[PDB]
Amino acid sequence: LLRDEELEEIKKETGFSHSQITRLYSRFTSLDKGENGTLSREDFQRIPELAINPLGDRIINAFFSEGEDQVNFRGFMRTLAHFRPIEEPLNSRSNKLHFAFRLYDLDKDDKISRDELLQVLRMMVGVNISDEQLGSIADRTIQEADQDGDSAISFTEFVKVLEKVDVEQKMSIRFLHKLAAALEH
Ligand SMILES: [Ca+2]
Ligand SMILES: [Ca+2]
Repeated sequence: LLRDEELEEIKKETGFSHSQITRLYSRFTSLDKGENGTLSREDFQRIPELAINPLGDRIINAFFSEGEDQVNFRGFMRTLAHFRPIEEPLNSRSNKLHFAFRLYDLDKDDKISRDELLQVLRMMVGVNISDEQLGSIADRTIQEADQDGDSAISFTEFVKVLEKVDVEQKMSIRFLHKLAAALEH
């Protein structure tokens, strides 16, 4: 059972209401198959909405900090705070875009390489996008973001290229809004 001081601190750290947090704890609780107060990666497969998504494994893996194979409710709620609709909080443009950047930056060297970009594109596009056109999408996308000529995208570049775009209305970002709502509801 979630203690009230725990609930008040989450509320302040994350921006979820008392009510939202209570609902998410119950979802946390139903997902905890080992009844040990934490979730493993495999536990996240019982969120089929997440798991079936093309970036599912990546989104899930992102709940786990380096070295750790179990996430607690606090860790869980902190990650979800990145997914909240805007309305520096954890759902700020920067924090939210950093979560997204992290989906692409598989080796965590803080740059998206051409290959890393290709791997996400291959996961997301439809049946009729050719390997050739994949190369051109990856190259143009790098071209548009790259301002220091390393042919890789840094976080600043990733953010810059979206500086005057409404991130909040992007489909992938709206997935995250939807996910957080469905976990709660
Ligand atoms: Ca990288
Ligand atoms: Ca660059």
